[PDB]
Amino acid sequence: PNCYFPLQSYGFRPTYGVGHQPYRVVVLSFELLHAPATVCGPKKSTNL
Amino acid sequence: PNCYFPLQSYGFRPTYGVGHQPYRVVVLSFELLHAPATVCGPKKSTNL
Repeated sequence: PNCYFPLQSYGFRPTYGVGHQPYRVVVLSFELLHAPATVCGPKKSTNL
Repeated sequence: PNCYFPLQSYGFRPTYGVGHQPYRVVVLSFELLHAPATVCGPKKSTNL
């Protein structure tokens, strides 16, 4: 008491309610500004 | 595998959490534009 270990555990078992199941979350962050883009969609490159 | 039915079930039993219970949802769509009014509120017709 008064001395708490800062981080608590996400204990996960195959039996929880929807509010407690281990949701696998990933985030994708892009930088859509003016600079050579190394990442692009699968669109084909037509002629010029 | 790799051959999935597009559609699955709302398996409903009397005992789930509130997050899974069979809620009955009905939505009402209105078109509030200048056109002959066919559906109106219960307001009475007063004299002219």
